[PDB]
Formats: sequence, structure tokens, C-alpha cells
Amino acid sequence: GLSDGEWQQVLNVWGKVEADIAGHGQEVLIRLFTGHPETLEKFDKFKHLKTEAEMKASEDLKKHGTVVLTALGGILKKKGHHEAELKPLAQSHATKHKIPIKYLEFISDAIIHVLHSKHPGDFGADAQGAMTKALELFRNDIAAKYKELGFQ
Ligand code: HEM
Repeated sequence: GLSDGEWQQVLNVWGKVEADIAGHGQEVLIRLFTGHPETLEKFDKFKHLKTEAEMKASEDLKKHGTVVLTALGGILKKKGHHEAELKPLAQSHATKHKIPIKYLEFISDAIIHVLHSKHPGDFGADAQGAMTKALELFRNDIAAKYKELGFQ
């Protein structure tokens, strides 16, 4: 549950992402894959990437980063009223991709890391607080759907 002022912060931060969605999406995925190499094994189309240089050179990885962040931005712009947008993603991630909730924690922290890395000194303590709360809400509502499905 976020206040109006917290949502305003989230959507202000998101404007930074929307100026370069592909660059942000690329770096989020590279941070996930390099920090948590077991996550790479869930992607049949990226498992061939052995080095970070290959990851950086991959245009398909940048494309997927755009898909991921476009979906997240659509959810965030709903300010919590995201049941219709979140349900298909929870279902596909539990039943088809088999993504444990832990990996959604990993990517949430990776988003925070990338924002500080690309905007040092311009991602303030209030903005970090509000973005963190929004990613927690996203993760918590997915977790509820995971429990319904019995997925661990
Ligand atoms: C911010 C969180 C995330 C968002 C919004 C997101 C969004 C999406 C979207 C929109 C798709 C394509 C449609 C679909 O299959 O439902 C996708 C595919 C996928 N997601 Fe996620 N995702 C997230 C996190 C993750 C994480 C943490 C993993 C794995 C560690 C992951 C693994 C996958 C895989 C394996 C695919 C299929 C890729 C393919 O082969 O083309 N996702 N995701």
C-alpha cells in the first residue's frame, strides 16, 4: 500500500527509465545474470551467453529487457490496481517459466542497483523508499497467486 505521494515518486523515477528503456532493461538483466548465474539457466535463449561481454553485445537480450520493463511500467502506472495486468504474468512465471519468487526478489534489488548506477546522486532516499515499496507490492501480489497455484 502506497500513498499518493509515494506513487508520485515512483512515477517520477520511472520517467528516468522511459528515457532509455532498452539501456535500463539491458543493465537490469546483466546485473541479474552476473549476480545470480542460476537465473540464466531459466532462459533457453540466453544460456549460451558465457561472458558479460557477450551479454552486452546481445541485441536479443536488450530486446527482452525492453519487453520486461515495458510490462513492469504498465503495472506501475496502475498504482496498485493491477490485478488484470499481473495475473497473466504470475501464471506464466509459475506454470511455464517456473520462476521461484526468490528470483523476483533478485530482480527487484537489481532494479534498485541499476538506478543508483545510472543516476548516482539523483536517486534520493525518498525515491528509493517508494520504488522499493512498489516492487514489494508487485512481488507480494505475485506471491499470492503463486500460493493459490501451489508453486514453490
Ligand atoms: C520485473 C519482473 C519481471 C517482469 C515484469 C517480467 C515480464 C516478462 C514478460 C512480459 C515476458 C513475456 C511474456 C510471458 O512469457 O509472460 C517474460 C518472459 C520470461 N520471463 Fe519474465 N519478467 C520478470 C522477471 C523474470 C525473472 C526474475 C525471470 C527469471 C529469472 C524471468 C524469466 C522469464 C522467462 C524465462 C521468460 C521467457 C523468455 C523467452 O524464452 O522468450 N522473468 N517476462
